[PDB]
Amino acid sequence: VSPPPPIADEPLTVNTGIYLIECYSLDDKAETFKVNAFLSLSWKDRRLAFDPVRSGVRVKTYEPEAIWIPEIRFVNVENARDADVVDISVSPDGTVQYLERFSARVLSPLDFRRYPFDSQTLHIYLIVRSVDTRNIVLAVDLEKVGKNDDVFLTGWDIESFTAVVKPANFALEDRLESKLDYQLRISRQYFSYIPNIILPMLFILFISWTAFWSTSYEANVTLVVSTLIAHIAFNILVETNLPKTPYMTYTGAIIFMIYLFYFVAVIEVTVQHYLKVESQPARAASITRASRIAFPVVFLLANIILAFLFFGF
Amino acid sequence: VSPPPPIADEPLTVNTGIYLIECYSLDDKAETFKVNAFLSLSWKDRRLAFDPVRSGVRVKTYEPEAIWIPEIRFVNVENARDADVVDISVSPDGTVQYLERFSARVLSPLDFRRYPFDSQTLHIYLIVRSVDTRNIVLAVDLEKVGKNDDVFLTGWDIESFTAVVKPANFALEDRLESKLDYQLRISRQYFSYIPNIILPMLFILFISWTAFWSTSYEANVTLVVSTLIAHIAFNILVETNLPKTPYMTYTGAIIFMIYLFYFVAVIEVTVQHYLKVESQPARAASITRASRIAFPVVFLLANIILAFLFFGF
Amino acid sequence: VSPPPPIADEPLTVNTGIYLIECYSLDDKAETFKVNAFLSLSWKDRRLAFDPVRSGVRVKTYEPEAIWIPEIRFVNVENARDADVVDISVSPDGTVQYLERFSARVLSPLDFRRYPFDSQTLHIYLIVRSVDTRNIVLAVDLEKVGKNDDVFLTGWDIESFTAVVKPANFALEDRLESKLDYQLRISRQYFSYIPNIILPMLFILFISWTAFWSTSYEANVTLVVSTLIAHIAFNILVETNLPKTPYMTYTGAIIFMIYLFYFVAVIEVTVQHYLKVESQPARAASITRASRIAFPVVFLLANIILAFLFFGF
Amino acid sequence: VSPPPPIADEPLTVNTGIYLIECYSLDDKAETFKVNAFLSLSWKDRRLAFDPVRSGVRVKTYEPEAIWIPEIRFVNVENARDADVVDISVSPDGTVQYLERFSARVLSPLDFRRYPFDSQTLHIYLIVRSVDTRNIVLAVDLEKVGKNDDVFLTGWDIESFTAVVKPANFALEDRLESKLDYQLRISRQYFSYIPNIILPMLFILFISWTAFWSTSYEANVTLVVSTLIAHIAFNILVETNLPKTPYMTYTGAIIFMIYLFYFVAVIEVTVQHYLKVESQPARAASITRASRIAFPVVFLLANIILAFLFFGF
Amino acid sequence: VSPPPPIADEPLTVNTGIYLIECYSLDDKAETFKVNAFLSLSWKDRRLAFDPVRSGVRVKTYEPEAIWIPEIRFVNVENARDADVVDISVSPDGTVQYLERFSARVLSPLDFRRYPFDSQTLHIYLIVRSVDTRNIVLAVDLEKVGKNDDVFLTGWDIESFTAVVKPANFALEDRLESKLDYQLRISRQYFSYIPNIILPMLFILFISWTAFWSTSYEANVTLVVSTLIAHIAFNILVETNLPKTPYMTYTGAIIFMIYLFYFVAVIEVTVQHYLKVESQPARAASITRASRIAFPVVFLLANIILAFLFFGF
Repeated sequence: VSPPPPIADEPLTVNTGIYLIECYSLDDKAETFKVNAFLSLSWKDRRLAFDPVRSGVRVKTYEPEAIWIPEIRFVNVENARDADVVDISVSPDGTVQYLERFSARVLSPLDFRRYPFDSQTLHIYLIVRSVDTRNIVLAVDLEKVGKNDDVFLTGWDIESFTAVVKPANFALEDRLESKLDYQLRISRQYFSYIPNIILPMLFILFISWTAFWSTSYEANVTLVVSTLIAHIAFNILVETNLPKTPYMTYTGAIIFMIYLFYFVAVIEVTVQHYLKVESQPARAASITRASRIAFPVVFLLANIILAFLFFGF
Repeated sequence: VSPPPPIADEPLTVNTGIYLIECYSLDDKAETFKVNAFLSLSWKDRRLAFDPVRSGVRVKTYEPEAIWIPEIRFVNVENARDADVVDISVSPDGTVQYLERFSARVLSPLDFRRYPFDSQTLHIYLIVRSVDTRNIVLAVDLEKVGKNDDVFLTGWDIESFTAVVKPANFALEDRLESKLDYQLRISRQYFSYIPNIILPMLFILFISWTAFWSTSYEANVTLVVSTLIAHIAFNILVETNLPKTPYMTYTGAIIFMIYLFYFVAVIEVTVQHYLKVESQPARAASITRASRIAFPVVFLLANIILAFLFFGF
Repeated sequence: VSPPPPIADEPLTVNTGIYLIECYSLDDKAETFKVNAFLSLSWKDRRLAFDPVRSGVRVKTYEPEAIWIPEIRFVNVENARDADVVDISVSPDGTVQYLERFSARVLSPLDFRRYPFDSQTLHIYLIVRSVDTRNIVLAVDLEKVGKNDDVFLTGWDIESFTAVVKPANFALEDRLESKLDYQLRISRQYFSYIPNIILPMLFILFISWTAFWSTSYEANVTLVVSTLIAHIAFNILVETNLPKTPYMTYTGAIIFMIYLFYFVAVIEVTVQHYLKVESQPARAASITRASRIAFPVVFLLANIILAFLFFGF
Repeated sequence: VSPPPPIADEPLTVNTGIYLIECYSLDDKAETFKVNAFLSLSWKDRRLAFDPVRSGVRVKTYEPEAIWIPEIRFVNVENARDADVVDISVSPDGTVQYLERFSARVLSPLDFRRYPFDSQTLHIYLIVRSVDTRNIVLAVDLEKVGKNDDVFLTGWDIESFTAVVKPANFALEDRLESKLDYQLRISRQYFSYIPNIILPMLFILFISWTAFWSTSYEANVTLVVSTLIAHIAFNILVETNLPKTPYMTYTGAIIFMIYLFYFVAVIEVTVQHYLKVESQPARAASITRASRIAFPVVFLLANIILAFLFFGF
Repeated sequence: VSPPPPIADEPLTVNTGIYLIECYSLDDKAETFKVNAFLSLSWKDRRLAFDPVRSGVRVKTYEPEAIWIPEIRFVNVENARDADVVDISVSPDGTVQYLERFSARVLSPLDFRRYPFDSQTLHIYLIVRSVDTRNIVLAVDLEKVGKNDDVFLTGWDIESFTAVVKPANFALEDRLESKLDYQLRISRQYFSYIPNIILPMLFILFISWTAFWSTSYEANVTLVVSTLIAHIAFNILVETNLPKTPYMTYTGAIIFMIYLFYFVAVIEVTVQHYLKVESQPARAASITRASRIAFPVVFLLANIILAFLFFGF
């Protein structure tokens, strides 16, 4: 139970990789998801006398966990990973293929700035426990990293898992911490939201806009205010799906725009009624005719501007 | 505590089966349910010297857990199953009937594509721990698999449990993993939903449709918009029972159809009022008479089309 | 730590009883409640040499838990009961009075078919661990079963605890399992629900019924539809108290009846307006006068029929 | 590890007291709160040879937990208290001052019968573990009981903690159980509820009452029914703060009174409209003038009666 | 495992400091947040013979946890901190640099008196375990206290962590307890709340205020009451973001002011209608013209007064 002696006086290259098995239950509210995968490391200790016999009659040698194993810890996870050791084998004067089955509650933030069509990346970092004087450096093994076993999570389509970048950070000016980064690139399927969150609100707004084709003040007032109440009720209904973040959101500005449009519609209706009362029917009709075309065009232009602001640039 | 020597050089056939005892609390939101059942395996080790005495005076021999027992693990469950060993007996040069009482929080997905009348299947897979060189293959024992002990869960009617299929999958190109599949086929009782989720919404829509039999613009506007608000409030009320999935749902399209019908009704009322104002009473009456028959017929045809789309084909 | 030898070759009669101490927190949604009580068994082993000295100078002998104690397990509970041994004493060639203080989360179903005035029964079953060949049969000791220590739970009034029935069931055609049943008969106090769930809804319906004493179509429409919206809002407000079950409920049919009455009222108002427009004032007045008396009488008759259906028969 | 011999043949007086340190998070819904305090017992064993040396050179003697310590258990708490032993010292032929730091989730019921201005008392009972034949009786030590260390909990003002009563109860006719009662007397601060739960509802009711100063039937109907809907919505809004109990509540009857007032207002408006239609303007005006004064006076009288009923008597 | 002998007869100065690493998930409702940081103490024991060899060939000496380590406990946290020892080294006749990686659920109250623009301070206290007679006094080490490693939490901007004050409190008149205070000064970003909680309510109120520019009593009543209902619905919608405290809140008085304004608007509309009915059109017009200017000016003045009350003074 000791690190191999530094005869070469060089850090041991503990190559590692993760083969995803089954991931599910991505909770947006808690920013948590489950991960089940393989952990395959290939740390080599030839000078530790870990059976470097060089005997062909005893190839594929098997050893228990009595020898020291480089401990790997996940910074993201808040609980200890349930480890299940599978294979502990070393070749004659070769490397050790030590595999494990693990499940953990890995933590990762989310970016709800493009909520209907967002493209978050899922992060997993791991660290090594540097003990004694033998430096331990983590490398990337491209052979045993991937997810090609038909894994799926509802609402998303996986596209990449082999980012395998190594952003060696710093902490209290420490010597070295590799902190291998495993990026799980995912995208959201948006077809279930168009007829659920967007179209019902647009229909309510369009129902509101019909007040310009009438001349009854009571009917216009009832239409507009009851439509506003219906919009508030729908916003209450779809509160769970909508995200609540302390920053601006693309889906969080359309609602404010809708409120502004309701206020402007109320002001326009009141102005029309006042002008009609003050005996200016020609001016009232001109204002109504102008508004009929001004409202939807302004709405479309503002939506285009907001899309170009949040997306694109 | 060693696997039996492979004198025959063949994998040991560990026959197994599950006798359901009590299952309850199927939570649709978390896709979890409780299972209490028997686990009866019949693994045979004649060459392991596990009392193959062939003595009639000592039949029905009893042994403790000192001998090795093939460990069986459930991939679905997220926690260790509470095991209660009952019988450990071997016949002279026979097999071992090792029974257990277990309770676990087995996980399984659900398909909310036909929510009022869905027919989900409940999955349970188990795996064996291949140790040393003696291959372990899992088989199906039809004698001790079933649920015929008057087990019930509220809202469902069980119909089948003996699917006992063996879909041997692959993981990292491993040698063999039987992964026996235990399918619990269930169906939902829908009579408690017709007078709770469907009829109250249809009644609200029918109340909305009565606006075509009136000529008061203010009354029509109040009727339609307040009916829309009532529909939104009812949707809020029945949110818990309705499922929220990232895919299309049969019960998730009727609501969108209802919103579309409300929008079309508002447009029709506005058109009628505008035509009446513009001194076209004959055209207004013709439009109203046409709409009176066009609305329910179109609704019925669209419902039939949606039913033929989601169900049937 | 061995069962007493079957010198008489008869099963040992382990008499037992439960003296309730403090029960509280009956959660209807989770169908769970806390129970704190005494467990007093009187299993006798005279031939086990468990101090059958027959010495008057050493009466009321005290022994530790070194001797075997018949393990008692509760099938209902999902967790191990926190056991606190109090007295372990045997009389000379007598029985052992082994008492314990236990608290457990015992599970039991509920019948929400008469929710305002329901009379559920609370079930507790226990089983014995049959070991070796000495058969163990559970009996009922009427001396130490009861709750006469001023125990109360909010909202209910206890009436019986000494049902002490023994419904010996079967499981995989086993030899014997006594499975003593302890029925806790309780009833619900309904005076806090009449002015909270029933009267506010009846008042809303009565407010709706006043539309028949008016001739303004706009006023009638506003009254009826806004009353329907208020009823929906109240149903949302009292959702937590109301039960959600996959079967028919007495309180679950009155709501459907109320929706039907709202729909019929809307139809009647529309018919009256149409007849008045079509120049049939006498027929409109006759219809209104008939409806004024027909509505409450039909409502009362339907309520009586529903009461006779759910209750009584 | 044995109780002191009863040379005097008298029960040992284990004086005890609790010095509150920090209490917080009183959850009304779960009836739970956190308590951190000191536990100082002064049980004396002179005849147990627990260092009764009577040597002045070794005063303030220190001993470890090797000697037996009378176990103290809290019936209210559902979990074991995290104990932190601080001082274990005995004077020469004196007593033992054994102090501890403990934190527990102590349970206690609440009385929501005067919710805005309630004065609940917070209960803590403790019991002793009577072992062997040496009787253990719990007493009260007024020296080390109190809370004078500037402890506060939000929304309440503590007024008393030294009730230190000893209601020795009975359980299965046991010999003796002191069951010391520690009453924490608290009161609620009500100034944050007057402008949050009471005044907004009174304002809504007053808005409703303005219908008597108008003659438009449609306006009166809209006013009253929309005000009722607003009241229901506010009740939904303040549901969390309001308590839900299976008994009558002072704040639970004002709401029913408000519903009754809404119903009576609707009836009065309908009666006025019917009388005006039936050509009785003088009677309609007289009824309106009478109601204008009858409504607020009756409301005030009923509120006074309800206050005198729930409070006072 | 003994404290160093007090040869100097002076308390040992155990200097300590916390270097923040990663803090996140500040839950306002539960007043909890996660903290991951370094714990670096520099307690010195030269007279304890903890390798005071004064040998230059063995500088940077390494020792295991066999020697006693001063236990540090956090009063705020409700759970034991997960400790990970990193470095245990002593210089020849020097001090011990004992570092640890810890994560804990530290508790701290919040002041929701300026909720949109609040400036809470986050508190962390630690205590030492005084054992034997060697007094232990906690000091502050400014070298290893800070957060300069690019740590961020959503919605807040950290500004200070090195308060490192030492408010030595008292408990039962104890000798000494340093109770070092670590203040984490944070501020809230308010730009995400202006277009989400404030502007939508101001727009609703402004929509309400348009009733003064009309003469239709029915239209005015519908406008005002439906606007009030919409305001209640919005308050329900934004309930989660708003804080619920038993004391007055800046955001908790604006709502009451809005309710008062709605009530006054209803009263004004009723007064105008009554005066118009009683044939006083000049007085009605004068009242309307006065109110048009009186309402917004009074609202602005009251808002300024409330701001000067809660903020500033």
